[PDB]
Amino acid sequence: AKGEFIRTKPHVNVGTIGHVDHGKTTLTAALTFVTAAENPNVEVKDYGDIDKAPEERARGITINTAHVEYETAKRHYSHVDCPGHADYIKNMITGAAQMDGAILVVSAADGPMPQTREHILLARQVGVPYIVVFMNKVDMVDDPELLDLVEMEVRDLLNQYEFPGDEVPVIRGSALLALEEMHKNPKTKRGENEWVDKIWELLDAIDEYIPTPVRDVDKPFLMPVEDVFTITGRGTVATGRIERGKVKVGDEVEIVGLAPETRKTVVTGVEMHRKTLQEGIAGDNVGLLLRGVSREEVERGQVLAKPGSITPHTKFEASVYVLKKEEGGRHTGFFSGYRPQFYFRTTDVTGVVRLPQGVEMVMPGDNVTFTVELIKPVALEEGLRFAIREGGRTVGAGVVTKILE
Ligand SMILES: Nc1nc2c(ncn2[C@@H]2O[C@H](COP(=O)(O)OP(=O)(O)NP(=O)(O)O)[C@@H](O)[C@H]2O)c(=O)[nH]1
Ligand SMILES: [Mg+2]
Repeated sequence: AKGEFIRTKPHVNVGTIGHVDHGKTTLTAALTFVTAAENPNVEVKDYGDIDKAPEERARGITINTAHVEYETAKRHYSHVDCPGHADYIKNMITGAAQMDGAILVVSAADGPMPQTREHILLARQVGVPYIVVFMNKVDMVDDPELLDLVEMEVRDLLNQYEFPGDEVPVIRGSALLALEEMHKNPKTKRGENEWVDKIWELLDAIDEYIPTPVRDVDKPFLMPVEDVFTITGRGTVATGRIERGKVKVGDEVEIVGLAPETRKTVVTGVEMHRKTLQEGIAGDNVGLLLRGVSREEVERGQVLAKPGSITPHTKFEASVYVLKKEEGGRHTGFFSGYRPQFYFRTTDVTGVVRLPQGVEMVMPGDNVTFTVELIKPVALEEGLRFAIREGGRTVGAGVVTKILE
């Protein structure tokens, strides 16, 4: 259960990306406190409410994406907070697959590090169109000469990957000190404190720089599944962001990828954050109670679709850019028969690279068209971006060009 969800404002999905320990979770937490001084309808989430898992506590990092909710005077936001650690890139990718825009967090003390670059590249391949930058940990850097160096480094870095690097907002602040003040005074408002106010600059930048997306409520329901868990009284919940269409309680949906046959079943509840909806609309980040299906039967990577709207595919043609050694790519070329991982939206699957009659070997830097045959069926579509990863690095970026099987 919970209270019922009211549609006051337009809804935008944002989230935090950036290298490990630079301050994504501290900012996410500072965002819920800051806005809750202006709106009573924001539940505040503290640092330890976000990295709450026993593993996260054990490693002292974020491992799981967390979703939190805040809103400004202008819109409603779901916010996804991803991991920075390299071990956990596939979690950053499924969290970025749900973003309409990202907040890249870079630490002023350190500047751009290897997962600042990798996160920019992956967020693009997974459909993130806009990026706002939060330069964090400015309380640690007195030399304002450094601040301008990092700011420019980050702009060059974004320009490299086809973002508007020169126009992007770059807000400078300290998330930890804005968070401490909101603790000392929970009602702190705009104007009172310099640090809280840079969190307000960031929120102003989100509101105005990241536009409310054109969503298709008139095309058939497609929802990429991000997570499944069981609510112990209710049943099995598949969570994700609704790419397009609508769900109502009572609708049937097929569970489409990663298995032999698809499955139909009935939607039995829709929830956004704590609250109930009777209907879920393109753009919503929802929980979807599924009837008569255990959490061992729906999984991350499948999509829920209006029945008969989509057919999973196995074999496609693609145009691929293979990263150079200097972007974190692999060092030596690869051959026909190469078996990396492929990432489309929230799904990841093994594929075999099949080079054309007359291409012996692909090298770092090569743009190239090969065929890939995946070891499981997956909802694909032409022009769908994807990423290739193997051995713990991103080795490629590509677009699906023609579905063959
Ligand atoms: N000096 C200082 N420390 C900060 C600031 N913001 C965050 N930190 C500190 O930096 C450490 C990491 O913050 P954290 O939010 O957990 O980083 P992360 O980017 O979320 N983590 P991961 O990549 O594992 O997700 C914490 O000890 C936090 O207190 C800041 O403005 N100044
Ligand atoms: Mg974190």
